[PDB]
Amino acid sequence: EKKVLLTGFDPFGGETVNPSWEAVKRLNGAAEGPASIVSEQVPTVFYKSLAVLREAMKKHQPDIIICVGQAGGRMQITPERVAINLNEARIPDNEGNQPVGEDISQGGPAAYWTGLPIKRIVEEIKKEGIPAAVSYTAGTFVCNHLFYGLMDEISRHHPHIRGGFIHIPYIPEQTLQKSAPSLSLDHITKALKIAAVTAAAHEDDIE
Amino acid sequence: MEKKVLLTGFDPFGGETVNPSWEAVKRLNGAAEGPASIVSEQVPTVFYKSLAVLREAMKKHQPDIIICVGQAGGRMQITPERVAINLNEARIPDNEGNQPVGEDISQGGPAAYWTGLPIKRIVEEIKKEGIPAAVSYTAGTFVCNHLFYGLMDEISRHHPHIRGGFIHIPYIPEQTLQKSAPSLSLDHITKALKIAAVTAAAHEDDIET
Amino acid sequence: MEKKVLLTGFDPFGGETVNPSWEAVKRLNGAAEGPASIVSEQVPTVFYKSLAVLREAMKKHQPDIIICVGQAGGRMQITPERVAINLNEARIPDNEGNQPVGEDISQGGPAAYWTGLPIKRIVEEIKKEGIPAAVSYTAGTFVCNHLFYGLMDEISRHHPHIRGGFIHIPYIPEQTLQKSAPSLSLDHITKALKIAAVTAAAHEDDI
Amino acid sequence: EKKVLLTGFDPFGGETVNPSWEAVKRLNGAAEGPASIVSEQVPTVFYKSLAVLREAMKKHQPDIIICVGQAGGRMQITPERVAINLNEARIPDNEGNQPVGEDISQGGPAAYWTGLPIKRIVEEIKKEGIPAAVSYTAGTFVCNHLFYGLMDEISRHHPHIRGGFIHIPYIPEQTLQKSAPSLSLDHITKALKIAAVTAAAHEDDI
Repeated sequence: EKKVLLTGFDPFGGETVNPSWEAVKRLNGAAEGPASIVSEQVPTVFYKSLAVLREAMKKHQPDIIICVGQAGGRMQITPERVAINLNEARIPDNEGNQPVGEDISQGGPAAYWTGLPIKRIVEEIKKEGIPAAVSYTAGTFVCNHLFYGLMDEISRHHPHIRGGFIHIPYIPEQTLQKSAPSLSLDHITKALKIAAVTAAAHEDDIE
Repeated sequence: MEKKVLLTGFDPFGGETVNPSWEAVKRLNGAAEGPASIVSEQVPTVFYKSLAVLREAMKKHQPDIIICVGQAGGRMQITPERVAINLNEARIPDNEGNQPVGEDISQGGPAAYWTGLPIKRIVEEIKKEGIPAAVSYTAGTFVCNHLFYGLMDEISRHHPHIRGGFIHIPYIPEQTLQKSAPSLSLDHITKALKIAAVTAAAHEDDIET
Repeated sequence: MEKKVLLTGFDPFGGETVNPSWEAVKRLNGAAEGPASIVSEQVPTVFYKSLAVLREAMKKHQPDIIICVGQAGGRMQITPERVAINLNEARIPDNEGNQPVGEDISQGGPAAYWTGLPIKRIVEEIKKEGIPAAVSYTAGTFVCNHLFYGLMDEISRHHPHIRGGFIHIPYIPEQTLQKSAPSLSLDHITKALKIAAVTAAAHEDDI
Repeated sequence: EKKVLLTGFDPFGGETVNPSWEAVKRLNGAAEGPASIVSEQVPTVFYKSLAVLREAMKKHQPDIIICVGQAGGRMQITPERVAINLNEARIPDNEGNQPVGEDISQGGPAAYWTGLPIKRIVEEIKKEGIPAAVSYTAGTFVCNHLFYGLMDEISRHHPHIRGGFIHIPYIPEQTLQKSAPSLSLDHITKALKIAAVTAAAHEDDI
């Protein structure tokens, strides 16, 4: 049986909801097949987000970690292939930090690849009738920061963990004033559950 | 005052296997909410025949309100239509091979008909339930606009007391697995159409927002 | 033979410093191209007043063909308009503070007027020159659609011999430096408008 | 005087024109300020593209290398910040190669950063009225392959050379049958020349 830690962020910008936390909160305590899921919220703040993730890692001793974030504008569930060593914020984080041209780990690699079997995950989500695709950029805001920090912590200190990041679209209630694509919270939650079960079931990806 | 609301959705088209406009309205057949009593009928995705089928459904049900529904793939909101235009301009053929170009729907009829539904109220009530919606000012020139214009022409000429109009819906997620595109779940689309029926049943007059 | 073609473009609108619809049509003022003799006049971005200025330009030039031009930011092609609708629905005010909502342009006038230009021919002749173009079925509900409906209404009621219509153009690149959006160069837009004027002067009939 | 080598791609399937090559060809032999420019064409083929680039580098001994490719759908000139070590092709290249899940360099790093002052380049192009922005993904097709292979060569053999990649949008004549954003070939060419001059004038970014 594998313990899967999912994280979601609190609302950022002028938002009042973040579908990443709303979806992962629903899966706290869920178990299916080889997966047992636990969820933790991470603040949308550079540096502090990584400290909170490390605390959740110590609390839960997970085998698999899937950090989730919102990518407004996207139309599919998108597991991320690669995290980059760069904080480049177009807007400030929830405490006002707005780093530009900053390394996340000084002397760390330019990038880290995901440790999750994302092609299998994309296919299992599509099998269930929900759109999904691999993404090759997680941005340069707090989501990519958390993804790079997670892979760095895994590489250096906990290599047994299979970890990675999945971005999700807006939910419909976030698109009432400006037209934008969304996926329902029910579908996003289902996709994240499929991701957790798939990662727990397979260490190895397909081609 | 109870109002009978006729909803229509289209039969299967475009290489698709599911026409979501029908999947959604079929769920509402026989539904009763607020002052709305809803009945649903399927219309073929065929120029000319679609309007004959609509007229037959109108005769069968004697509706007070009519809301014809079709799919506008690519849109990201539920979009009640403001205006129907007197033109069939098909870039691909319909289910029976008809591909009209530059054709009037009603020869000598008006260039356009405005909707008879309180669409600004419908957009606001859908958004109050957390579902995106907006007024659209073009229903295209394919069978959806054809049905809308035909519906308004039949109301104007033969049953002016009927309040009718058209609403387009986006793709549902299952239609966007091979080529990315925006969608809304069938559950949210069905709920939005139910809201539109109840809103039109409850209010003859639109708001001015 | 010769056909007098009146082209219009709009005056500056806030936030902008030059309106490209005018910048392009002004370049064609006095041009003799094929059977077209082109003259250009500027119209204010104001409900009601725009139509009065158009009427004066019609009296002044006695045109045979009238093409009003406006900008539809976000579009990716030159787009001649098929239909004008009898509605002013403004999400922001015009240049003189008018923000009509749910208002008829002509009380008792038809719900719509079709264009009088050979727009399919125009689209094909523009594409023949390597410039993107397509027919549009909505001119919006702001001042552009307003001027289009008013032009067709004035033609129908008072000068039925005139062939009139409306063409929207995209942003120019210089308008897309702070927020990404499609554009076409001022040179390509000017060339497309010249082709439209020549095409309309050479053909009353559409393909 | 800095020798700047620009590359553009050969004709690709469906197109009869590769605008990255049409634009850089115009600049072959151009001299402006501190830049002396030369251009070379590379085939849209995995592995062979890198061989042609290495030969061009041997011939010209450039100080600066800017490889250019087309990213249909974008609406700005986009210098790339990062190349990744992966060939993942959804369509075949011009010689039928369709690599899936393959490293570009076995044992090379997951990514390389660009060596060009791309923020300066973006700003100088916008000063001339042309849209531009930094991109953080060059894709996983032949363009990213050429970019990663370039950075691996620089690391490898000539660390002083400053190199990178810039994607350009479609030109209007490629958007007649299916609508899409574009920039004129003259504006793309001017932007690429600004990039070359900016890179030659400045080793450091802003």
